[PDB]
Amino acid sequence: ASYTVKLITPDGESSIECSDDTYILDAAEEAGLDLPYSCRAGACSTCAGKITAGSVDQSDQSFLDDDQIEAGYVLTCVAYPTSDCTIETHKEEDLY
Repeated sequence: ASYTVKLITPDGESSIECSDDTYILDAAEEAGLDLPYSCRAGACSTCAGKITAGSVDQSDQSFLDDDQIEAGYVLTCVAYPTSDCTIETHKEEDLY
């Protein structure tokens, strides 16, 4: 399955295709976007984004708390799309 991922960045929106077995950060990088990351392992907030439509599988995430997850926050470095989705990027600074 190929999903359309609309990335809402501080500098503009860009829609990319992302396979069901590709992490959203990896898809973004292949498409030529420059999204933030550090550990690439689900254990920080550098790569945080926020889902505003659709769904992901981020079962390997181990930084976000349940309230953050229920608000739509996602660790892009470990999140596979499970539908077409819309994700706001560069959201680390919105976390508290």
